[PDB]
Amino acid sequence: MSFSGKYQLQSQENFEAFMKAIGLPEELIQKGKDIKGVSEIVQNGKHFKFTITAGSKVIQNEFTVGEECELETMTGEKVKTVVQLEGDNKLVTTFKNIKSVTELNGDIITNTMTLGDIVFKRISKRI
Repeated sequence: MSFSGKYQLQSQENFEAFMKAIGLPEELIQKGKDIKGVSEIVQNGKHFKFTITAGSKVIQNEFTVGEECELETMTGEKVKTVVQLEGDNKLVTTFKNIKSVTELNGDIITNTMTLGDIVFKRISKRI
């Protein structure tokens, strides 16, 4: 299943709480909370390049599924982990007490990051 494309953020939930619990500066949280930008996925076989607009920052990350990767987090911190496919439409990984699920259903990509009882959910639509 092709994940490739550009996706417009439509709605999200718990941006503020989630950014607070990972330690993002309050200034950046205020500036970033209502920015609904475009994120992009470039897939090539098992390799993925993610360019993610989140608040006032754009972060680039890549990985090959199944292989270990180094990911840059929102605070800038770097973490070792691995990303796996769960089925044909779901990308799942974990780091820094966070479980992340990225599911693509047609033109809608749902991203759910759970940290404690905070569920940071982002819904985006293919453009």
